Amino acid sequence: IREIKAGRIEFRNDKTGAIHAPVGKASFPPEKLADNIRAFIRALEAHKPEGAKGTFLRSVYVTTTMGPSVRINPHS
RNA sequence: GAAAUACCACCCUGGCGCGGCUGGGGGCCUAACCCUCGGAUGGGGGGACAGCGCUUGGCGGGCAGUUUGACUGGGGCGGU
Repeated sequence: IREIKAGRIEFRNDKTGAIHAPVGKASFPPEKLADNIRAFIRALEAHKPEGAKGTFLRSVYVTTTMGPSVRINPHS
């Protein structure tokens, strides 16, 4: 519950195979948004069930609430 | 209410837009090919077909080459 308050963000693919989560604030340092995007990269990557065959992380992006929507290459 | 609603995200059920891949089929030719003409190496009919080469799957006695056991007061049929 502690992390629920200090920083949490969970995972849960919805009906069609997708997840959503907070990985950086708006006015928040760029490098930061980067790092969190990352921690998510990882835990997600881990969750990756062994039932995957091929292009698993199909579409990975950053989009806001009411705003822009652009994919990100969590590689670089 | 099992869900909440703005406007921005991804993902599907379903139909239409367009584009790269490739599956299905319907039309005279034509120059390879075949038959060709009818008295000439030029004309004629057919022509991308089937002839034919190879690889494919399948009918398939017409053919080939084997096999279709031992016991048991014969063999076999009967038993086993």
